[PDB]
Amino acid sequence: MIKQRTLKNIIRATGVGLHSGEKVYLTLKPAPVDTGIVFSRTDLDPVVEIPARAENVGETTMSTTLVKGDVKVDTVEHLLSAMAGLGIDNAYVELSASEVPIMDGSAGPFVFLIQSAGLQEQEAAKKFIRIKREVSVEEGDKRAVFVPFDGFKVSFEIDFDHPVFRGRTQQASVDFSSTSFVKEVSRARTFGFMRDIEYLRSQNLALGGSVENAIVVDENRVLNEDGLRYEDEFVKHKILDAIGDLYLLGNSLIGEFRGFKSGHALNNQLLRTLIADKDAWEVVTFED
Ligand SMILES: N[C@H](CC(=O)O)C(=O)Nc1cccc(OC(F)(F)F)c1
Ligand SMILES: [Zn+2]
Repeated sequence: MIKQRTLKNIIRATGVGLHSGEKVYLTLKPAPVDTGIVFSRTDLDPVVEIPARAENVGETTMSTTLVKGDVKVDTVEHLLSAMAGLGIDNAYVELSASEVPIMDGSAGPFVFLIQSAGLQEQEAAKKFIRIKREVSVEEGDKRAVFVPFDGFKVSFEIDFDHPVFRGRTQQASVDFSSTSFVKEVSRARTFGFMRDIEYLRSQNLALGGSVENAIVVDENRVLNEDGLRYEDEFVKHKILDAIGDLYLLGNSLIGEFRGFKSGHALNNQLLRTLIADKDAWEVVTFED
């Protein structure tokens, strides 16, 4: 049988909060079969646990935030995406503050950490969620769809009205049977804009954003293009966010995702919509 995975080892990393702008302490730990990815706030007494589930998703304004009463964790999408990309079913994620360290603003640091800690196979079948029929959500001009597909494919399109895109719709599509998540999706950074950042810093927000975690754009052009790692990088980060959002299902996905100018709100809306639709999906394990 294809088996569940966790971490061979504990691993500790340090970085800065995307809004606080100050050091935050992160530990990845092995976890038992059928745990899922569980976040815990070790800076509080008692320690508070937030399972990474569709139901526990909060505000979704700029990042995917999980919530439990007054306890929250901001910016979970990049690390969940790394978890989803390397097939990590079970892990504990300890945090000394309210957010995941931003690191370089992509999944690459998390992918690296998970790999260094080692992948540990567990004596239980990997549970996959197969899309049986089409599910879609819409909010104005924004749309997100699930489609039956035998494999894992993700597509994203966005007409972003900024000169750096030369009037062109931005589109990217990744079938993960024939393309590598780590090599071609995991290192993607988003586009920061001096107008958005300029305001946010001056409104006491995103004190962590810089050229270290985003591609800074000035309402005309990318400011130093030395930052780029990919062609069509901005849609690719949309694909990266989408895989982190989709993993709040708690299981790997057999099927197809299509994003039309979507993000955190609509991705979670699509997830809750699918879960509600019992004839839309099923759970399956495989032989190897
Ligand atoms: N997942 C979101 C992307 C989204 O919701 O489109 C994201 O990565 N945001 C993000 C990442 C790094 C820095 C940042 O602040 C900045 F503003 F300073 F750049 C924002
Ligand atoms: Zn992101």
